[PDB]
Amino acid sequence: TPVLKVILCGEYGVGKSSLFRRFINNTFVPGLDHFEKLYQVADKDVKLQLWDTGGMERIASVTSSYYKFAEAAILVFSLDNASSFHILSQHLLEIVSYAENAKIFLCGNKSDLEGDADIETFCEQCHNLVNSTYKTSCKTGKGIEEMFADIALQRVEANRS
Ligand SMILES: Nc1nc2c(ncn2[C@@H]2O[C@H](COP(=O)(O)OP(=O)(O)O)[C@@H](O)[C@H]2O)c(=O)[nH]1
Ligand SMILES: [Mg+2]
Ligand SMILES: [Mg+2]
Ligand SMILES: [Mg+2]
Repeated sequence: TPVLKVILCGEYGVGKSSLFRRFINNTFVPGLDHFEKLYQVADKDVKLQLWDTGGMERIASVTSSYYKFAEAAILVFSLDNASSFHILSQHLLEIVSYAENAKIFLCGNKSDLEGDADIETFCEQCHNLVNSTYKTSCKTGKGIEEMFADIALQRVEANRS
């Protein structure tokens, strides 16, 4: 079964490590850089290899090997902080530079602390670079399992086409 690499991108403090923890175990706490999980979508089984930055985005020392050979990139931003959504342009630039033809997904984390703005992605990038957007909350787990399931489904469908 194929192994598809999914990287977590975004600024420091949006909830990338919390999403990574939720992936490994459905846990929230107020290890390794990558974790593999097996999904079956219809006929095809795929192993999603989710990567976390390891806190290296705090010193802006995310190496180019983090983006290389990435089948997908999840741009995570906090729904209560509008700067985290504005700063995604640099991360998308690095992704495209080191891994073109990569599926870009958008994650709006901390949906329990928004009630800020960022209600419209407003075509952050064109030519349908964004495959789909998601609103998650690592504290309550809302929309996380659905997000990863839909990501696996979309990339199985894309690799079959
Ligand atoms: N309420 C709420 N808090 C969150 C959520 N995700 C993360 N946090 C909080 O944000 C803090 C830092 O998040 P962190 O995992 O370090 O994000 P990262 O460093 O960007 O990967 C943690 O202490 C969490 O308690 C969420 O979905 N909802
Ligand atoms: Mg982190
Ligand atoms: Mg970085
Ligand atoms: Mg800031």
